[PDB]
Amino acid sequence: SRITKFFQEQPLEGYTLFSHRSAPNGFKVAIVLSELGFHYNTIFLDFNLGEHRAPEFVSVNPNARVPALIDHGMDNLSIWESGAILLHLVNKYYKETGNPLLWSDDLADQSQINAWLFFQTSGHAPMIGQALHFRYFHSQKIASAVERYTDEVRRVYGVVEMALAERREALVMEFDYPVWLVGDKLTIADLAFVPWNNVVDRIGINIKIEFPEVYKWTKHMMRRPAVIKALRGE
Amino acid sequence: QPLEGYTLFSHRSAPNGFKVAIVLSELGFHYNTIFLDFNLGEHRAPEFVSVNPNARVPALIDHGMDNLSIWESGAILLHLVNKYYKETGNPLLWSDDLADQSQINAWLFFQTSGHAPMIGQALHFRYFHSQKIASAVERYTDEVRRVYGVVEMALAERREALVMEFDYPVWLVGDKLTIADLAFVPWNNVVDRIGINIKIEFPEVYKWTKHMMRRPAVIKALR
Ligand SMILES: CCCCCCSC[C@H](NC(=O)CC[C@H]([NH3+])C(=O)O)C(=O)NCC(=O)O
Ligand SMILES: N[C@@H](CCC(=O)N[C@@H](CS)C(=O)NCC(=O)O)C(=O)O
Repeated sequence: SRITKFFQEQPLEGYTLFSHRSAPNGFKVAIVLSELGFHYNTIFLDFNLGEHRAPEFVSVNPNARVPALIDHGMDNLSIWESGAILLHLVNKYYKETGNPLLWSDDLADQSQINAWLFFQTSGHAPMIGQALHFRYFHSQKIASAVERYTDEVRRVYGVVEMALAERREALVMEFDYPVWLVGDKLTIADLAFVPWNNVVDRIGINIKIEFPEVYKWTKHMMRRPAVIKALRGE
Repeated sequence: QPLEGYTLFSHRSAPNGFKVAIVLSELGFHYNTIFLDFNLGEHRAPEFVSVNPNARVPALIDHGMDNLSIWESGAILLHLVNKYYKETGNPLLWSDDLADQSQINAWLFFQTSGHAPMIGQALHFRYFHSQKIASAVERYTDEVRRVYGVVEMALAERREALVMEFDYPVWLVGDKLTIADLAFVPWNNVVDRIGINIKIEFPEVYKWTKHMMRRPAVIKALR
């Protein structure tokens, strides 16, 4: 059944990405796969058709959510949770080339990158998701719930904004030059937010004017080829 | 600030904080805990924000590494196991196998982003929101139960494989206790606050938690 069929005709090389057209978390992985130069195909599951129920899938991700990545080169190794997939990809790239692209070979920087990465996947993403749920998909309207989560999303961007502003000032103590969260270079730490930054408007957040720094940062990332490519569907 | 050891910034009721205490004492690392009084706003003090930009606990200062600061319980555990392993050559609560590390990371991210937050939201609507709203409560309590189902199904599959090769301890990854299992511990003990009876609703999870709650380092940390 499309899914069962795929699992009977998998490739020996590359990666297969399970995602959704409205899954920022899914595009997050596509972005990273793109940036790292990994060849992949994407399967956009249809939950309404019950594809996530497909036992073959629940084997790839016991959670039955997207994204999930099968690393075909490593004996169809399976990885679920966008953050685990991210750490796996950069680790693999670094060990195959000696170049920590979007990562770092130094433990200290890695822990900072992980700090941000966990913060985005467990503090930014979930809060944005709850704001969308109550403002649009809940069985009834609860304004206090929508405000709670909407405020937290703002609070979180406050944190990022402040970190980007400081990284900026430091460079001044040597105006539109790219500034980043860790090691003054682009990392998965930065990339992990791009996808979500593009949907926060839907809960009333206007990055352009609410968070000057965040805006310039998300704009620098959004102009990246790999980022536009991934976002288009390549 | 010491030149050796670790300073753990937590809060007496933060399960994420004890998650760090547990891993820390389990790996034999020496540490002192600094319980923040959120009433005074010590988590928002500029002194503490320089450590955790998010202004929340847990936060950890690694004195041996020039007072390197780590925030986010997930990032902290990865740092501690990576550090313990680079020092001893023994992947305690971790793994030398990359495929297993990815799996350990999977569960870890799942717990920190799909378990702890949901449990936290159930608590909020059942006890702290400006108004009682059943649907909001049911939403998160159901999701917390859906998650325990995932864990349950995995421990059951793990026990099945064991039996081939019985209250023997089974684990999420590599048939050895890892930070993936310990991550759920602190929270496992509080789901009773939202109506989930682990013993009854999730048998395997129950045994799995007994084993962790019984461990020495765990007890020492849970104080
Ligand atoms: C921006 C839109 C609103 C929020 C949706 C988030 S993307 C799709 C969602 N996936 C996730 O939430 C993944 C979370 C997981 N913690 C990860 O980081 O991989 C899913 O599969 N769906 C859950 C389900 O179908 O039950
Ligand atoms: N870094 C942790 C954060 C855990 C967390 O949010 N802990 C709560 C304690 S229950 C906290 O700091 N609360 C302070 C507040 O809400 O102001 C994680 O996301 O894994």
